[PDB]
Amino acid sequence: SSKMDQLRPVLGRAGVDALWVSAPANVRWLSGFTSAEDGKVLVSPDGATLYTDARYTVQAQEESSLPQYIARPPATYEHAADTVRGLRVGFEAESLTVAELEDLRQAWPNSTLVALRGTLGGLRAVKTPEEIGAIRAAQDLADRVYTEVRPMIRAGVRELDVAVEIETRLRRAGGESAFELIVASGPNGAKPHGHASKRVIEDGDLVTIDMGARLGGYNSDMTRTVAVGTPSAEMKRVYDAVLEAEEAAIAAIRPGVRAADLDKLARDLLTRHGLGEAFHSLGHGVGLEVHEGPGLRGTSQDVLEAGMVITIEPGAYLPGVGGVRIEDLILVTEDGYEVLSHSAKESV
Amino acid sequence: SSKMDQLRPVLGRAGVDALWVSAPANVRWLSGFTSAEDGKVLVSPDGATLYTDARYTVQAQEESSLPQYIARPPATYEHAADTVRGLRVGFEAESLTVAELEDLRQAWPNSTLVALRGTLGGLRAVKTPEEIGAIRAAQDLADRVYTEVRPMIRAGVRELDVAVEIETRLRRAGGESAFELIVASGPNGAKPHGHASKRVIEDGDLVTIDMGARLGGYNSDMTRTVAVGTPSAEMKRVYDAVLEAEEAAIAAIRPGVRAADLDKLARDLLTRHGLGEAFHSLGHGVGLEVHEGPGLRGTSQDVLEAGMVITIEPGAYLPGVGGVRIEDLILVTEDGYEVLSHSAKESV
Ligand SMILES: [Zn+2]
Ligand SMILES: [Zn+2]
Ligand SMILES: [Zn+2]
Ligand SMILES: [Zn+2]
Repeated sequence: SSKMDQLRPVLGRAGVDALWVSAPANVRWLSGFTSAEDGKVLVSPDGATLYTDARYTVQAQEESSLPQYIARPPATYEHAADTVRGLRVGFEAESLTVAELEDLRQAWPNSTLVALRGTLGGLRAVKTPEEIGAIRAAQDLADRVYTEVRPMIRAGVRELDVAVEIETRLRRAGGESAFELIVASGPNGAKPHGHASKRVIEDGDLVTIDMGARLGGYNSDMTRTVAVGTPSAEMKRVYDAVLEAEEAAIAAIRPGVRAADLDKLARDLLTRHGLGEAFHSLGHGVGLEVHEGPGLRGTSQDVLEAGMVITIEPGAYLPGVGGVRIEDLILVTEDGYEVLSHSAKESV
Repeated sequence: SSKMDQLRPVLGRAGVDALWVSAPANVRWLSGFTSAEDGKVLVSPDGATLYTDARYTVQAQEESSLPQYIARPPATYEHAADTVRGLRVGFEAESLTVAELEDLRQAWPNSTLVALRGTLGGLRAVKTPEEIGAIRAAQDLADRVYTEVRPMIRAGVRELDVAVEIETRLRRAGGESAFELIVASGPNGAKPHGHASKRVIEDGDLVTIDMGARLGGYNSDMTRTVAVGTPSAEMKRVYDAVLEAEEAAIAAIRPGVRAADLDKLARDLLTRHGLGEAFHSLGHGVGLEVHEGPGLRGTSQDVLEAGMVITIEPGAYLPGVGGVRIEDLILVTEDGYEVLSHSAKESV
């Protein structure tokens, strides 16, 4: 199935005739345009057009699989107006600002603007072989940088300096850090989104490193926890249980498995090991964004299929004491899975 | 004048009784909360309240000058509903997503939601002595890092590696790069927003370095152009004219000067030196955001006053050949100006 043929049935079930595409990830997904913050796409009964300005004329001609209309707003959607006369036009209500919607409403007085909220969640969940290649390249960069920086994670080093070393190397390679880096040591490990602080790593700490590369527009995401010196018996028990949970959830990945059931497997296991209040979401899709569909929460209705790329990231957090998360990036295959993130997972 | 007493007359002239504050910069400006992406503020006839969730209970108690209501959405604006019954409630239409507006409309069925578009532009233009202190600290960091990295800007070095060296040092100091770094060498100097590429700097190039630090939530912004070796006679003429324009526009800064008239001074001067098609905006306010009010375009109606912090950044760009921009960060004083960015401006 082409990407447009994935989208149009969704729009039909949403009760709209057209879609104004404003989320940069979906502009790029549909058209191939890589400066998508400055493009928009109109999907309509007449076909699909990329709108961008004359700074991008050559780039858009080289990249876009869609015909182009070159202008700045508001000429872009005034030119579009004829195409959407009398139509129900969906828009991405979680992306579009009210001011932008007002502009469209003024431009399209004979259309009905229809808010789509979660409607396109998971639109991009199944990746093509080309997209998987770009995700592999990003994760391979992240693994290389993690391997290079790992020896530097020792007593006396600040969390922040570890983060600087990772960022430095990702940038020099032509990528960048995919999200604000987490290097969470000692009691900072109890913070699931504890961005690298000035705390000095000390003997006896666990250190949680959550990192990804964005490279060529595609993202990776992994987490490792390592010991500096000898951790407490309690923190070793926590680490072992989190690793056990991660390995069990990964081992259930296959087409047709329910995301919510993966979450249940991990929470039952953590509960069995005394951490039934310590762990939230088990993971998320990764692609043009770090966090995208599917979602691995207990309430999720998502169902995995081959070609999706997700994370599995159980964690347990003891406030004031410590915490552990271990996370891998997984490709769903036709009869199981492939782990894309290859950095070592150590004993503690 | 307190910040709230700057805001309320604006709201009165906008025809609203209250304001739902969603832009992180304005949440922080009004309340002092530093994790403002996860706070919101309701300004109303009853006073003003910061809304944030229980992850931030202690932080918000320590930081906020405003009473707090602790909950997640949608409890936050359902709790707010009683306060806005029968009122015209403004919201920030350039910040708020349509989905967020729909949520407010459902929560506040007996209020009238009123879109404010450019209404709050320049709300934060006049800085307090405390805010000026934070901007000085950010620019002082940027100047230190620029001085450290300057010798590394030589033939054989990639644009990207210069950017990495700046970023590395800003991060290790506890700040970060304020915006995607521009290191634009040779023909890349014709690109006003040419992010640092893999191009190798060579003898005979000019190199334009546009950088800022974000530190403690406040931003800086400057640009220097330097010669590596001997530039062409033409590129030297361009450099000298841009410096002349920057120094003339800066010298006109004072309370009461019109932003548009500063722009005219710079464009007339560039025109007199043969660059009347080569140069756009002359500059912008800087504070909690890199680009904020006032605006120094030919159409601007802004009028400078003491305590504003702006940039002056004339440039001339020759596609396929080269380009020059020179930019300084300026405090408006009671009878003139003070240049906050102190890095050397060199001859070429
Ligand atoms: Zn993740
Ligand atoms: Zn992660
Ligand atoms: Zn600037
Ligand atoms: Zn600048």
